[PDB]
Amino acid sequence: EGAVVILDAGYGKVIDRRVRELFVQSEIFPLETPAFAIKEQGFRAIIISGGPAPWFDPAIFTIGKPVLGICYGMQMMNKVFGGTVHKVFNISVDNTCSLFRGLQKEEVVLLTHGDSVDKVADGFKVVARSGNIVAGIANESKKLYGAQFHPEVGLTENGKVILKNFLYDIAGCSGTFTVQNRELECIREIKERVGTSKVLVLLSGGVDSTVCTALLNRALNQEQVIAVHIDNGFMRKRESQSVEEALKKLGIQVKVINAAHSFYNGTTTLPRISKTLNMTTSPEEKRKIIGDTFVKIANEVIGEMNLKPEEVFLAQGTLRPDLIESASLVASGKAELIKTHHNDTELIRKLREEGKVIEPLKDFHKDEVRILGRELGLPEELVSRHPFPGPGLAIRVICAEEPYICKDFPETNNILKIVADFSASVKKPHTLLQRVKACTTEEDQEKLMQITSLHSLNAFLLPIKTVGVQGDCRSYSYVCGISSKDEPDWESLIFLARLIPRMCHNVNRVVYIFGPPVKEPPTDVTPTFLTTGVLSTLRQADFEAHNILRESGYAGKISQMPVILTPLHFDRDPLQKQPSCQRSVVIRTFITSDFMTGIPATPGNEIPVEVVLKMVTEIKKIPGISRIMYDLTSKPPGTTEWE
Amino acid sequence: HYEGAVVILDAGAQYGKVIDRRVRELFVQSEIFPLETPAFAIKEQGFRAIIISGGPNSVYAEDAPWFDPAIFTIGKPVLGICYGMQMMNKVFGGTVHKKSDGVFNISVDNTCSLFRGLQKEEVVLLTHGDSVDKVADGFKVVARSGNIVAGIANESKKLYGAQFHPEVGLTENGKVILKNFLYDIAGCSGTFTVQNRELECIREIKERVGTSKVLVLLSGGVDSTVCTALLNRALNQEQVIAVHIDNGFMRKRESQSVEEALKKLGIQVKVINAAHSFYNGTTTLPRISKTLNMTTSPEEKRKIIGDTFVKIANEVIGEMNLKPEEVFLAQGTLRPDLIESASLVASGKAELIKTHHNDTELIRKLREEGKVIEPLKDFHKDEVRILGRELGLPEELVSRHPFPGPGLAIRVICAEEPYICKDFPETNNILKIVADFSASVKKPHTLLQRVKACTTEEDQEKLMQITSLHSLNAFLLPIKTVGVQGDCRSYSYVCGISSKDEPDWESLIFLARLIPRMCHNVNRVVYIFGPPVKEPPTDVTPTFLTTGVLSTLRQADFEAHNILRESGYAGKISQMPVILTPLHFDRDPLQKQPSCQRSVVIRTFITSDFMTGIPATPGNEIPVEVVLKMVTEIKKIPGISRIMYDLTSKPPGTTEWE
Ligand SMILES: O=c1[nH]c(=O)c2[nH+]cn([C@@H]3O[C@H](COP(=O)(O)O)[C@@H](O)[C@H]3O)c2[nH]1
Ligand SMILES: O=c1[nH]c(=O)c2[nH+]cn([C@@H]3O[C@H](COP(=O)(O)O)[C@@H](O)[C@H]3O)c2[nH]1
Repeated sequence: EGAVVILDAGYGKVIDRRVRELFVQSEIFPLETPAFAIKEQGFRAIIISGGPAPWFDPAIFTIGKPVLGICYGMQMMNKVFGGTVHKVFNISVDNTCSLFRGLQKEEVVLLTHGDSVDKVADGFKVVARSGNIVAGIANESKKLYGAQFHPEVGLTENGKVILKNFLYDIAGCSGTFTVQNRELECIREIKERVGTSKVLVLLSGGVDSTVCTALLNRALNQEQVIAVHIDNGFMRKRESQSVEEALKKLGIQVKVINAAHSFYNGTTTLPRISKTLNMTTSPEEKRKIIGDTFVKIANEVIGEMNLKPEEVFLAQGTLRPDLIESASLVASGKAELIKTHHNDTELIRKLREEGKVIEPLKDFHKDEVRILGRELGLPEELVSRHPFPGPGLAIRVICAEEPYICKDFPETNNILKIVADFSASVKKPHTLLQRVKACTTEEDQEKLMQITSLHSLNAFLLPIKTVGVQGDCRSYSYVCGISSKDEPDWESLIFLARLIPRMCHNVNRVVYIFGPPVKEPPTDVTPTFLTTGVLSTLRQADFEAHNILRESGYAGKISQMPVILTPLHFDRDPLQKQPSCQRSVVIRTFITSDFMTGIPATPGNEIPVEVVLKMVTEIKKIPGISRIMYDLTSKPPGTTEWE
Repeated sequence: HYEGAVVILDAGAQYGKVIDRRVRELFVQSEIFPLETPAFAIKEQGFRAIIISGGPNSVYAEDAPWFDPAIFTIGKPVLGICYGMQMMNKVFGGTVHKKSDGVFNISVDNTCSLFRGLQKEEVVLLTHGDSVDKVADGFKVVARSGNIVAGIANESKKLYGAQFHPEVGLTENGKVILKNFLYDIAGCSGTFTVQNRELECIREIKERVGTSKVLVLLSGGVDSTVCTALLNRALNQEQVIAVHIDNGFMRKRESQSVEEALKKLGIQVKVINAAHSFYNGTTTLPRISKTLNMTTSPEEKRKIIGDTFVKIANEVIGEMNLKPEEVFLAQGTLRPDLIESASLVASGKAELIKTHHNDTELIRKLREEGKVIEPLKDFHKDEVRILGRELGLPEELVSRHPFPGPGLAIRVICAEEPYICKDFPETNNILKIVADFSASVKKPHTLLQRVKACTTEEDQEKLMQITSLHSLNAFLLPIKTVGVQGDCRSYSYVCGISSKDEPDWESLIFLARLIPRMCHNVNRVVYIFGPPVKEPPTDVTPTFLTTGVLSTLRQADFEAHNILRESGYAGKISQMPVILTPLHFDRDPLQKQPSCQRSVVIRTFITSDFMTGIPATPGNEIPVEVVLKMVTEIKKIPGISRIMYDLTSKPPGTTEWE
């Protein structure tokens, strides 16, 4: 009703995105959708696409609605009207055709391989040509248009113009499907669902949660929205306070629960009884404890608020909510805590089973949430923040009592010494060099020759466990460190960072260590747990790196940047027998679309060397810091986080 | 040592590998080197030409990586792409505009050597960075996009720059451009073919191996087979010892047709019939495991199979009295590693010999002594097949889809008990509402409100249409299957869907994506062929890795694959697991008939890399009628209740069901 239906035979998502970017509402339907169903719903126009015969209602062409056939859609269109078939380019277009007004006679388009029109359907006219291949057809009086190319991609340079001609000129869509209007529709639906009931929101301090809170407050009375922040003791420096301050500025008050002590001393049942969080080393155990503790506290706090419990809603900032979550997913990463089953969480269980859990942001994409936040009056600084994980800094401290050394340790280090000193090592061949040779490509070997002669590198295992993905599985295994005598050549390090995990599948990460060469890598660890002093050190480190990044103008160039503390104290004379007391900081830059794959930022490339070095300079000053390191690993085998 | 060869200096990490691929497709040898490689090294190595690339970044950046400007002056032809052109212009005293990336139609100077054979107008991928103001002296502008300089040339020193990427397909005639540079300009002859690479590879095998024997463990897969043929072609008949251990989990007569094809080419294969050894195989738990033919757990299946294989392999080397000190082991692996991950062994494809096993001393020694070689390491997947043909292997043999080490063992869902957790009834109620959405919406209750609250407006709309046009049932099946959610593997429910009417495939595929988004306790969604399933089973047919169960699946797998092959669409799918499930449908619940029949799943899969992928949609990548023939045919096999079609993509699914 003012909208446009997309029927795909395979592109639907892409057309959906382009139509949305042009401020028209776009629902995708299955190809078999009948025309009466489309007429009943009041769609203004129909878009039909598909790759290089499935059941469709030919009435989609006959019911008097404008139709755009892209590719297969164009073929269907032609076939339905009698036409036949036989058997990136600069094509010719007839800019008098409604679809093509305001284009040049010549257009760059993405043409896909497959069938091509022979007899052009009666009442239709050819309106685009690529050599002889018919690239466009049109019946103006029936407002049916076929294009062989895909205007919905960016590789078709003026595809946005074509789509505009279809939606506005031909179909008469007015361009009112904006974030502003969707926000107002969203407010109306919130008013309608909630009525006079109170709404509790569990505000974590992240972007989605804050916009959700601001949206709920905008939709409802001031007295109807209760924002509750449970501080788990693992949040960054000053960023709890500034979220409260921003929401306060908008007339929204936030109830803060200072629950740090209950998280630090958190303990739970394991799939047996866990250690307290402040004595745990296991990342899986950290997540369960924190997950289980948060929910117990949330459930209690809801209890304490003396609300009529059949007039309470619980609202979340989740963009992709689920009915049932898996505990497997809770154990390993991001997950909806309130959607999994727990003990001592009756109130939450009741809200869930009563249909009182709402996700107002479910109809918005991630970029839209930001625009939504600006519109609701939140500062741009706040809405542009990088994601920050629920368990916060807890998964950013590598905790250990003992060094991580398995029986493969000595061999792997021998392999690594060869890799780092490859050009020299080739001049004194031994058994293990031959194994390296037998497992690496001629091209890789040759590139290794150059790299290791142009620079003096050391490579070695660090006695710590980090998470990584090997095939379908998460795995905990070694970090490999590289240091150099002179300034680092970044691209060469990136290369080693890919090469080493390929050679040694027991290596999950390759990092670069800043400063002088590491002649004697530690074989011991600084004892490290989630204690208030350790968290204090990391908070200051994380703060400095993030401020430096932000002040530099480059914060938007990276998706995320975990800053990690490791139990490693470097540069002790081994014949001095001095104990391991200091810790070391990793900078883990990450660039990604979807967080399934991604790359570090290469300094000199997406981020300036100077910015990175300034981080190193500043963090070194923090008391208790041995070395700074830079994570060079891609995902896979890396992951964004270190645990 | 590199005459006839070209060197690629990549300032970044992106374009080096693409240029390398393109150059190799042009039959020229290509080496990727660091940007900072000195001119004299390039000179002494013998390279015929240099290609330099990198991205939009400024060469005037305080960051700009170091390079040896004498690379431009050693007298070898140079093609600079984007960053490379920017470097080139800077070196020879040009400048960039003070002020400040799609696909444009640009103009090109026909007479410049780089552009011979092209029309003046050309479509290219133009990058977005710095643009040439003062063109370096001795250079002429040879390509233009509006006012922007897009190409430069110095013909006398054979130096060419382009502001676009001819190495990408989206530069329509980028191949012609690279051809002009490698052939017309640099004078490469195009000797770097699979044929000549094979001859070089043979020379290298003779050299490393001498008169020593080479053992190869022939798995039956393409890589293993090509490797075996390769080694035979390089050495004597007496030198190559090919051993095929039959693990009992192979497909119908494909460890015969691989022995036969190799014998016909003069290659003898010692076959070890070890099926029974695997069936009753056992291993330590990561305590003794159960026997393979009594195991339900896929981790145990893999470890048992993996451990047994290496133990027998070691046993065979022993009985031949082959000393590791005078013998080699060869693997068909494309991407070998020195050290294998112990996790990967237990969960999927891995090099079994590059991990420590107990009681495998001869294999350990072969690895430790550097006697494991990988002939195929310098070839890509597409080249392996070409190589196999050139070695005289049959097209049907080099063309086979991958088939996992543990074979059919991970394609039988083994069970004694139904898989049922506390979430079972709740999940079934959710699925009932999903399947019956438009009718459920007409009579709304609390659970419906939970469904609307977790679904997008769009998905609800799409779901309204679907569930009014067809009458569908949806329900959990009481079995476990592997799935990947985010970073992690999971073992959880399969959801089933049946319909009164003919299946609408795109609707089912939508449902297949929706249901796992709503219910993260669900790893897969299948379509069950035939009449509606009114009363889903809550019991399972007890099922283990036993000879009769294997006989049945082997037959189902055979039929499915034959139909696929004889219809011509075999090459359109990447892999087709056929899976046996412990499920007996259509028993009248008010009668207490025991579960004794089983059901077959067709799992079509399409992928580039096996990290993500999709099922084939019947009527899309594969004809409906071909799928329906598998259904008709497989149903005839004794003991088979229903046929199912896997609708799940990866993620949340995986290729295999275990
Ligand atoms: O809320 C969260 N709870 C968690 O336990 C968790 N673990 C990882 N992450 C975030 O998810 C994204 C992917 O992280 P990985 O690449 O390490 O899997 C990145 O954005 C990570 O920060 C989490 N978020
Ligand atoms: O040699 C193997 N041993 C195994 O244990 C194994 N498990 C999966 N596969 C194959 O690997 C690819 C990925 O499948 P998944 O999506 O199930 O991980 C698919 O091609 C699978 O056939 C295996 N191969």
